Amino acid sequence: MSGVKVRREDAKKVLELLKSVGILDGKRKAIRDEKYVIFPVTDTNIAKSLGLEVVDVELPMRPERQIYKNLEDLLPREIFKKLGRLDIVGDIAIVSIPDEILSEREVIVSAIRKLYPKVKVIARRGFHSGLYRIRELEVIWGENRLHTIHKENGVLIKVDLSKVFFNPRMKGERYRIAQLVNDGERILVPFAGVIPYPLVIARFKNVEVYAVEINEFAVKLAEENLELNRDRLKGKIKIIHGDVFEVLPNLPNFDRVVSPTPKGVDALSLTLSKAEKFLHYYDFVHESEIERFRERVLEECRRQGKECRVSVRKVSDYKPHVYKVCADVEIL
RNA sequence: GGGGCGGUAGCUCAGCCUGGGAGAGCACCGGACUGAAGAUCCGGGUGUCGGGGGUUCAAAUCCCCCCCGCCCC
Ligand SMILES: CSC[C@H]1O[C@@H](n2cnc3c(N)ncnc32)[C@H](O)[C@@H]1O
Repeated sequence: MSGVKVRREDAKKVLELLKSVGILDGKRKAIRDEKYVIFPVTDTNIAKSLGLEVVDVELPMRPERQIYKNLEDLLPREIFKKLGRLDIVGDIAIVSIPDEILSEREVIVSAIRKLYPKVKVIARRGFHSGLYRIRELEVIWGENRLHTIHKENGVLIKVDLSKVFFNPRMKGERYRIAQLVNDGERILVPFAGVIPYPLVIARFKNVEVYAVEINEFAVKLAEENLELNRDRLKGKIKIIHGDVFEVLPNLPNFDRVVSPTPKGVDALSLTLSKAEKFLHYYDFVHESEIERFRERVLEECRRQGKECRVSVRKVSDYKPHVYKVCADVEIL
């Protein structure tokens, strides 16, 4: 926290060089006079290193909203070490906190609010469980509500995390499959949830896509999503309500199939039966099993009488030594 | 044509009032971690601030023009 001096016709080069040294303090604004210009600096030693005229002076604090605050920066090392990563969905700020941190948590909510001032609700985060794959959350601050529209990849998505499942992080995957699609194709997505996958797909390609859901409330929300992104989508989507295993025999075949399988569930055979060109099957695999997992996929392809090449990518970290992964049936 | 707003990383966005650090979260990539975990830990910015001009020693920030998306005549 300090500073330096420079003639008005020279100030720029001083700024750029002092920025090369990184000594230029940024948490304070700089005073300008017709005579000279005065800049703040972090360490005066390196300032006399370059010999630039350096007078210790009082320069004004920058507005808070202009300073590069950070979650690490805004918290003590202990409470930061305890707290888990921050995930924002609409205006809901979701964060893992242990109890010991929960006692000292008001500092936490202060830090979150500082980092983002539009987050109207803040909730402690638990684990996924149950048929509907919902996540456990008990609000720590704000309006006692867990439903919002959430902008992602040019798409709007309403959610009530209390009654439905959604995870923003796999948007990358949701984008990645989207550009892998081709226009005019026919794709089926079981275990849709709301429609993050076929919405983000429909936005980017002109495609008919059918979705399957048991969670009736997730069907309600998906129905709501269809209007907003119906104005916004090139493609068209059909939402069928029911169990994947009844619907899949009773529905025709599709070019592509994308199965975000619930954990502990096997739908590889059933999905491979309906897909014509490619299938994307998501499962949870331990690192050693990945290759073996590929073998498994291949085995099913042989039973299906389908000659196809398969590859597998590590979609995300599920647990210690365990990743959520995806397989890409490429049928000939 | 007119005006009201928006165009910053891959997504969602701060920053602009009042000129001087390209940032946040997640994404993405590489590494690590044995019981439950749609996690967690370590490292990395991947950028034509829509474009051009003007002003100033200096523009993401102030001015004009052009392009593109929502809303009003
Ligand atoms: C990762 S989200 C998995 C989604 O699939 C839905 N789901 C789980 N099992 C089935 C099933 N048999 N049929 C249709 N949807 C399902 C759940 O409601 C959840 O939202």
